[PDB]
Amino acid sequence: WDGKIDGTGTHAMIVTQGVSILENDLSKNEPESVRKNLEILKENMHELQLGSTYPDYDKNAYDLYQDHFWDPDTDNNFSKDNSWYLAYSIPDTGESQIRKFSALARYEWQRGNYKQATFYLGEAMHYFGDIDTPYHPANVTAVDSAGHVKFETFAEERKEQYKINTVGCKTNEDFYADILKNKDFNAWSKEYARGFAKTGKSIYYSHASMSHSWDDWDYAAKVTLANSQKGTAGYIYRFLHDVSEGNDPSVGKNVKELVAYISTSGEKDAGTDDYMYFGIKTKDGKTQEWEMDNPGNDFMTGSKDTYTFKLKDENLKIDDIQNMWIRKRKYTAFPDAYKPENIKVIANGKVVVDKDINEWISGNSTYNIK
Ligand SMILES: [Zn+2]
Repeated sequence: WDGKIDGTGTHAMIVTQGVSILENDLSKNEPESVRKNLEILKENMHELQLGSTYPDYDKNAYDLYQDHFWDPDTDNNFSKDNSWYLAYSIPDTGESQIRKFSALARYEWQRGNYKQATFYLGEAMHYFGDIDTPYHPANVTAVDSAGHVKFETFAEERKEQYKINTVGCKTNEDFYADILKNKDFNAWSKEYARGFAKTGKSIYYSHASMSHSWDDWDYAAKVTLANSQKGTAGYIYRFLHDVSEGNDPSVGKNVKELVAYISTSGEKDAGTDDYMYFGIKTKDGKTQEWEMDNPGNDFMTGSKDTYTFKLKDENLKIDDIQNMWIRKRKYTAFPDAYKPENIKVIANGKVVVDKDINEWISGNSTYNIK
Protein backbone atom coordinates (compact mmCIF):
# COMPACT_ATOMS: atom_id res chain seq x y z
CA TRP A 1 0.00 0.00 0.00
CA ASP A 2 0.91 3.60 -0.73
CA GLY A 3 1.64 6.02 2.10
CA LYS A 4 2.93 9.59 2.44
CA ILE A 5 5.65 10.70 4.85
CA ASP A 6 3.27 13.07 6.63
CA GLY A 7 1.30 10.06 7.79
CA THR A 8 -1.49 10.04 5.21
CA GLY A 9 -2.40 7.50 2.53
CA THR A 10 -3.62 3.89 2.45
CA HIS A 11 -1.24 2.85 5.20
CA ALA A 12 -2.61 5.57 7.52
CA MET A 13 -6.16 4.63 6.67
CA ILE A 14 -5.53 1.00 7.70
CA VAL A 15 -4.26 1.85 11.23
CA THR A 16 -6.76 4.63 11.76
CA GLN A 17 -9.49 2.16 10.80
CA GLY A 18 -7.93 -0.53 12.94
CA VAL A 19 -8.48 1.58 16.08
CA SER A 20 -12.07 2.52 15.25
CA ILE A 21 -12.89 -1.12 14.47
CA LEU A 22 -11.49 -2.09 17.85
CA GLU A 23 -13.56 0.59 19.59
CA ASN A 24 -16.61 -0.78 17.84
CA ASP A 25 -16.08 -4.42 18.69
CA LEU A 26 -14.85 -3.86 22.22
CA SER A 27 -16.96 -5.96 24.54
CA LYS A 28 -18.31 -4.54 27.84
CA ASN A 29 -16.54 -7.14 29.96
CA GLU A 30 -13.23 -6.00 28.51
CA PRO A 31 -10.75 -5.10 31.34
CA GLU A 32 -10.64 -1.48 32.47
CA SER A 33 -6.86 -1.17 31.90
CA VAL A 34 -7.40 -2.16 28.27
CA ARG A 35 -9.97 0.68 27.91
CA LYS A 36 -7.58 3.22 29.44
CA ASN A 37 -4.61 2.17 27.33
CA LEU A 38 -6.75 2.49 24.19
CA GLU A 39 -7.54 6.06 25.20
CA ILE A 40 -3.83 6.73 25.50
CA LEU A 41 -3.40 5.12 22.09
CA LYS A 42 -6.06 7.36 20.43
CA GLU A 43 -4.36 10.37 22.04
CA ASN A 44 -1.28 9.40 20.04
CA MET A 45 -3.06 8.65 16.72
CA HIS A 46 -0.76 10.78 14.55
CA GLU A 47 2.29 8.87 15.74
CA LEU A 48 0.53 5.60 14.81
CA GLN A 49 -0.18 7.14 11.41
CA LEU A 50 3.40 8.40 10.96
CA GLY A 51 4.89 5.07 11.95
CA SER A 52 2.55 3.33 9.51
CA THR A 53 3.96 5.22 6.54
CA TYR A 54 7.54 5.72 7.66
CA PRO A 55 9.35 2.55 6.45
CA ASP A 56 9.02 3.56 2.80
CA TYR A 57 10.76 6.84 3.45
CA ASP A 58 13.26 5.61 5.94
CA LYS A 59 16.66 6.78 4.59
CA ASN A 60 18.38 3.59 5.76
CA ALA A 61 15.83 1.49 3.93
CA TYR A 62 17.25 -1.30 1.79
CA ASP A 63 17.68 -0.31 -1.85
CA LEU A 64 14.84 -2.51 -2.89
CA TYR A 65 12.82 -2.65 0.32
CA GLN A 66 13.50 -6.40 0.44
CA ASP A 67 12.29 -6.68 4.01
CA HIS A 68 8.90 -5.33 3.04
CA PHE A 69 8.39 -8.74 1.35
CA TRP A 70 7.72 -12.27 2.57
CA ASP A 71 6.37 -15.37 0.83
CA PRO A 72 4.30 -17.22 3.43
CA ASP A 73 5.11 -20.48 1.57
CA THR A 74 8.87 -20.20 1.05
CA ASP A 75 9.27 -18.04 4.19
CA ASN A 76 11.60 -15.54 2.50
CA ASN A 77 11.64 -12.20 0.79
CA PHE A 78 12.04 -12.76 -2.98
CA SER A 79 13.55 -16.39 -2.76
CA LYS A 80 16.53 -14.51 -1.33
CA ASP A 81 16.54 -11.03 -2.72
CA ASN A 82 18.29 -8.95 -0.03
CA SER A 83 20.84 -11.30 -1.33
CA TRP A 84 20.82 -14.20 1.06
CA TYR A 85 23.80 -14.56 3.25
CA LEU A 86 25.15 -17.82 4.64
CA ALA A 87 27.04 -18.34 7.84
CA TYR A 88 26.57 -15.02 9.79
CA SER A 89 23.46 -13.01 8.75
CA ILE A 90 19.70 -13.67 8.77
CA PRO A 91 17.87 -11.49 6.10
CA ASP A 92 14.87 -9.55 7.35
CA THR A 93 11.35 -10.16 5.96
CA GLY A 94 8.04 -8.37 6.46
CA GLU A 95 7.21 -11.04 8.97
CA SER A 96 10.35 -10.66 11.14
CA GLN A 97 10.08 -6.85 11.17
CA ILE A 98 6.55 -7.13 12.63
CA ARG A 99 8.08 -9.06 15.49
CA LYS A 100 11.03 -6.66 15.91
CA PHE A 101 8.96 -3.51 16.07
CA SER A 102 6.31 -5.18 18.17
CA ALA A 103 8.91 -5.97 20.83
CA LEU A 104 10.23 -2.38 20.69
CA ALA A 105 6.68 -1.05 21.03
CA ARG A 106 5.91 -3.06 24.13
CA TYR A 107 9.23 -2.05 25.65
CA GLU A 108 8.67 1.70 25.23
CA TRP A 109 5.08 1.47 26.41
CA GLN A 110 6.08 -0.34 29.56
CA ARG A 111 8.23 2.66 30.43
CA GLY A 112 5.59 5.30 29.71
CA ASN A 113 7.16 6.47 26.48
CA TYR A 114 3.83 6.36 24.66
CA LYS A 115 5.02 8.59 21.80
CA GLN A 116 7.84 6.27 20.79
CA ALA A 117 5.79 3.17 21.61
CA THR A 118 2.97 4.09 19.22
CA PHE A 119 5.40 5.04 16.43
CA TYR A 120 6.96 1.55 16.70
CA LEU A 121 3.56 -0.16 16.70
CA GLY A 122 2.86 1.91 13.64
CA GLU A 123 5.97 0.59 11.88
CA ALA A 124 5.03 -3.01 12.79
CA MET A 125 1.62 -2.47 11.17
CA HIS A 126 3.21 -1.06 8.03
CA TYR A 127 4.90 -4.41 7.43
CA PHE A 128 1.75 -6.38 8.23
CA GLY A 129 -0.20 -4.14 5.86
CA ASP A 130 2.33 -4.90 3.14
CA ILE A 131 2.12 -8.63 3.52
CA ASP A 132 -1.64 -8.23 3.24
CA THR A 133 -1.30 -6.76 -0.28
CA PRO A 134 -1.59 -9.15 -3.25
CA TYR A 135 1.88 -8.42 -4.65
CA HIS A 136 4.08 -8.50 -1.54
CA PRO A 137 3.31 -12.06 -0.36
CA ALA A 138 3.56 -13.28 -4.01
CA ASN A 139 7.07 -11.70 -4.08
CA VAL A 140 6.26 -9.70 -7.24
CA THR A 141 8.37 -6.46 -7.25
CA ALA A 142 7.78 -3.20 -9.13
CA VAL A 143 10.58 -4.33 -11.45
CA ASP A 144 8.78 -7.64 -11.99
CA SER A 145 5.40 -6.23 -12.98
CA ALA A 146 3.90 -2.85 -13.83
CA GLY A 147 0.68 -3.92 -12.12
CA HIS A 148 2.38 -3.59 -8.78
CA VAL A 149 2.44 0.18 -8.58
CA LYS A 150 -0.64 0.47 -10.67
CA PHE A 151 -2.55 -1.66 -8.24
CA GLU A 152 -1.40 0.28 -5.21
CA THR A 153 -2.45 3.48 -6.95
CA PHE A 154 -5.81 2.00 -7.83
CA ALA A 155 -6.24 1.18 -4.09
CA GLU A 156 -5.03 4.58 -2.87
CA GLU A 157 -7.60 6.45 -4.95
CA ARG A 158 -10.48 4.32 -3.83
CA LYS A 159 -9.29 3.70 -0.25
CA GLU A 160 -12.26 5.60 1.13
CA GLN A 161 -14.82 3.12 -0.18
CA TYR A 162 -13.06 0.06 1.21
CA LYS A 163 -13.17 1.06 4.87
CA ILE A 164 -14.90 -1.35 7.24
CA ASN A 165 -16.10 -0.48 10.77
CA THR A 166 -16.07 -3.92 12.39
CA VAL A 167 -14.62 -7.40 11.89
CA GLY A 168 -18.15 -8.70 12.35
CA CYS A 169 -17.91 -9.97 15.94
CA LYS A 170 -17.18 -8.49 19.37
CA THR A 171 -13.87 -9.00 21.19
CA ASN A 172 -15.33 -11.63 23.50
CA GLU A 173 -15.89 -13.77 20.43
CA ASP A 174 -13.81 -16.26 18.50
CA PHE A 175 -11.61 -14.13 16.24
CA TYR A 176 -10.36 -11.86 19.05
CA ALA A 177 -10.44 -14.55 21.77
CA ASP A 178 -8.18 -16.71 19.65
CA ILE A 179 -5.67 -13.90 19.50
CA LEU A 180 -5.24 -14.07 23.25
CA LYS A 181 -4.92 -17.83 23.57
CA ASN A 182 -1.22 -18.31 22.78
CA LYS A 183 1.07 -16.57 25.23
CA ASP A 184 4.05 -17.05 22.87
CA PHE A 185 3.62 -13.78 20.93
CA ASN A 186 6.19 -14.75 18.40
CA ALA A 187 4.76 -18.18 17.50
CA TRP A 188 1.34 -16.53 17.29
CA SER A 189 2.22 -13.51 15.14
CA LYS A 190 3.88 -15.77 12.61
CA GLU A 191 0.85 -17.99 12.06
CA TYR A 192 -1.63 -15.16 12.23
CA ALA A 193 0.35 -13.21 9.63
CA ARG A 194 0.72 -16.37 7.48
CA GLY A 195 -3.04 -16.75 7.15
CA PHE A 196 -3.52 -13.21 5.83
CA ALA A 197 -0.48 -13.39 3.56
CA LYS A 198 -1.70 -16.63 1.94
CA THR A 199 -5.02 -14.99 1.21
CA GLY A 200 -3.19 -12.05 -0.39
CA LYS A 201 -0.96 -14.28 -2.48
CA SER A 202 -4.01 -16.22 -3.71
CA ILE A 203 -5.76 -12.99 -4.61
CA TYR A 204 -2.75 -11.93 -6.65
CA TYR A 205 -3.04 -14.94 -9.01
CA SER A 206 -6.79 -15.06 -9.16
CA HIS A 207 -7.50 -11.32 -9.39
CA ALA A 208 -4.77 -8.72 -8.85
CA SER A 209 -2.17 -9.56 -11.48
CA MET A 210 -1.98 -7.74 -14.85
CA SER A 211 -3.92 -10.63 -16.49
CA HIS A 212 -7.11 -9.56 -14.79
CA SER A 213 -9.92 -7.17 -15.47
CA TRP A 214 -10.55 -4.03 -13.60
CA ASP A 215 -13.68 -5.48 -11.91
CA ASP A 216 -11.22 -8.07 -10.57
CA TRP A 217 -8.94 -5.39 -9.17
CA ASP A 218 -11.90 -3.78 -7.44
CA TYR A 219 -12.68 -7.16 -5.76
CA ALA A 220 -8.99 -7.73 -4.96
CA ALA A 221 -8.64 -4.31 -3.29
CA LYS A 222 -11.90 -4.68 -1.38
CA VAL A 223 -10.87 -8.05 0.07
CA THR A 224 -7.20 -7.32 0.90
CA LEU A 225 -7.98 -3.88 2.30
CA ALA A 226 -10.73 -5.34 4.48
CA ASN A 227 -8.35 -8.09 5.63
CA SER A 228 -5.59 -5.52 6.26
CA GLN A 229 -7.93 -3.53 8.52
CA LYS A 230 -9.22 -6.68 10.20
CA GLY A 231 -5.73 -8.03 10.90
CA THR A 232 -4.41 -4.66 12.13
CA ALA A 233 -7.32 -4.43 14.57
CA GLY A 234 -6.35 -7.83 15.95
CA TYR A 235 -2.70 -6.87 16.37
CA ILE A 236 -3.74 -3.75 18.26
CA TYR A 237 -6.04 -5.83 20.44
CA ARG A 238 -3.20 -8.21 21.29
CA PHE A 239 -0.96 -5.19 21.96
CA LEU A 240 -3.37 -3.60 24.45
CA HIS A 241 -3.75 -6.83 26.41
CA ASP A 242 0.01 -7.38 26.44
CA VAL A 243 0.89 -3.87 27.64
CA SER A 244 -1.99 -3.68 30.18
CA GLU A 245 -1.19 -6.89 32.05
CA GLY A 246 2.52 -6.81 31.48
CA ASN A 247 2.42 -10.18 29.68
CA ASP A 248 5.92 -11.51 28.87
CA PRO A 249 6.26 -14.04 25.92
CA SER A 250 9.92 -14.94 26.58
CA VAL A 251 9.23 -16.86 29.80
CA GLY A 252 10.69 -20.34 30.00
CA LYS A 253 11.47 -20.36 26.31
CA ASN A 254 14.80 -21.39 24.83
CA VAL A 255 16.79 -18.69 23.07
CA LYS A 256 17.43 -19.85 19.50
CA GLU A 257 18.08 -16.43 17.97
CA LEU A 258 19.12 -12.95 19.16
CA VAL A 259 18.13 -9.71 17.38
CA ALA A 260 20.32 -6.63 17.73
CA TYR A 261 18.96 -3.19 16.92
CA ILE A 262 21.88 -0.71 16.72
CA SER A 263 21.72 3.10 16.42
CA THR A 264 24.93 4.76 15.19
CA SER A 265 25.68 8.26 16.39
CA GLY A 266 24.83 11.16 14.16
CA GLU A 267 28.20 12.80 14.80
CA LYS A 268 30.76 13.31 12.10
CA ASP A 269 32.60 10.11 11.22
CA ALA A 270 30.63 8.06 13.73
CA GLY A 271 29.96 5.30 11.17
CA THR A 272 32.62 2.75 10.28
CA ASP A 273 33.69 0.24 7.63
CA ASP A 274 35.70 -2.02 9.86
CA TYR A 275 34.70 -5.58 10.65
CA MET A 276 32.11 -5.62 13.39
CA TYR A 277 31.18 -8.62 15.57
CA PHE A 278 28.53 -9.38 18.23
CA GLY A 279 29.36 -11.99 20.84
CA ILE A 280 27.93 -13.80 23.81
CA LYS A 281 29.49 -15.58 26.78
CA THR A 282 27.59 -18.12 28.82
CA LYS A 283 27.85 -18.77 32.55
CA ASP A 284 29.83 -21.93 31.60
CA GLY A 285 32.51 -19.93 29.84
CA LYS A 286 31.22 -21.00 26.38
CA THR A 287 31.31 -18.33 23.64
CA GLN A 288 29.89 -17.65 20.17
CA GLU A 289 30.46 -14.78 17.79
CA TRP A 290 28.87 -13.65 14.52
CA GLU A 291 30.01 -11.02 12.02
CA MET A 292 27.58 -8.14 11.70
CA ASP A 293 27.23 -7.73 7.97
CA ASN A 294 23.63 -7.70 6.47
CA PRO A 295 24.39 -5.26 3.66
CA GLY A 296 24.75 -2.53 1.52
CA ASN A 297 26.93 -0.19 3.75
CA ASP A 298 26.30 -1.12 7.47
CA PHE A 299 27.02 1.30 10.32
CA MET A 300 26.60 4.50 8.37
CA THR A 301 26.72 7.74 10.36
CA GLY A 302 23.34 8.10 12.05
CA SER A 303 21.83 4.88 10.74
CA LYS A 304 19.87 2.14 12.57
CA ASP A 305 20.83 -1.43 11.72
CA THR A 306 19.18 -4.78 12.55
CA TYR A 307 21.00 -8.11 12.82
CA THR A 308 19.56 -11.47 13.75
CA PHE A 309 21.86 -14.17 15.12
CA LYS A 310 21.14 -17.85 15.28
CA LEU A 311 22.67 -19.62 18.24
CA LYS A 312 24.63 -22.87 17.95
CA ASP A 313 23.18 -24.49 21.09
CA GLU A 314 19.37 -24.65 21.35
CA ASN A 315 18.92 -25.39 25.05
CA LEU A 316 19.89 -21.96 26.40
CA LYS A 317 17.80 -19.66 28.58
CA ILE A 318 18.19 -15.91 28.70
CA ASP A 319 19.71 -16.04 32.21
CA ASP A 320 22.40 -18.44 30.87
CA ILE A 321 23.99 -15.72 28.70
CA GLN A 322 26.46 -14.08 31.08
CA ASN A 323 27.98 -11.48 28.72
CA MET A 324 27.36 -9.85 25.37
CA TRP A 325 29.58 -7.44 23.49
CA ILE A 326 30.47 -5.88 20.20
CA ARG A 327 34.02 -6.03 18.86
CA LYS A 328 35.65 -4.10 16.01
CA ARG A 329 38.61 -5.13 13.88
CA LYS A 330 40.30 -2.89 11.32
CA TYR A 331 39.65 -3.36 7.59
CA THR A 332 42.66 -1.60 6.07
CA ALA A 333 45.89 -0.43 7.66
CA PHE A 334 44.24 2.40 9.66
CA PRO A 335 41.38 1.66 12.17
CA ASP A 336 38.09 3.41 11.42
CA ALA A 337 36.65 4.79 14.72
CA TYR A 338 33.06 3.89 15.50
CA LYS A 339 30.57 5.68 17.69
CA PRO A 340 27.45 3.81 18.60
CA GLU A 341 24.71 5.68 20.37
CA ASN A 342 22.56 2.82 21.63
CA ILE A 343 22.04 -0.92 21.24
CA LYS A 344 19.03 -3.01 22.16
CA VAL A 345 19.10 -6.79 22.22
CA ILE A 346 15.87 -8.68 21.71
CA ALA A 347 15.18 -12.29 22.67
CA ASN A 348 11.83 -14.08 22.24
CA GLY A 349 9.89 -10.82 21.81
CA LYS A 350 11.50 -9.14 24.81
CA VAL A 351 14.11 -6.34 24.85
CA VAL A 352 16.72 -7.81 27.23
CA VAL A 353 19.43 -5.15 26.88
CA ASP A 354 18.92 -1.45 26.38
CA LYS A 355 22.44 -0.05 26.41
CA ASP A 356 23.41 3.58 25.75
CA ILE A 357 27.05 3.96 24.70
CA ASN A 358 27.81 7.33 23.08
CA GLU A 359 31.53 6.78 23.03
CA TRP A 360 34.09 5.98 20.40
CA ILE A 361 35.47 2.51 19.88
CA SER A 362 38.60 3.74 18.21
CA GLY A 363 40.50 0.65 17.22
CA ASN A 364 40.54 -3.11 17.70
CA SER A 365 38.67 -3.33 20.92
CA THR A 366 35.82 -5.08 22.59
CA TYR A 367 32.96 -3.34 24.24
CA ASN A 368 30.66 -5.12 26.69
CA ILE A 369 27.00 -4.29 26.45
CA LYS A 370 26.23 -6.78 29.20
ZN1 LIG B 1 2.95 -0.41 1.51
